[PDB]
Amino acid sequence: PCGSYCPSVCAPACAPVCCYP
Repeated sequence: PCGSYCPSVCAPACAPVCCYP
């Protein structure tokens, strides 16, 4: 999972499209 940078329901990339809307 991410910790802080992304929603880790999108895991396990923690991805710039799930992170930054």
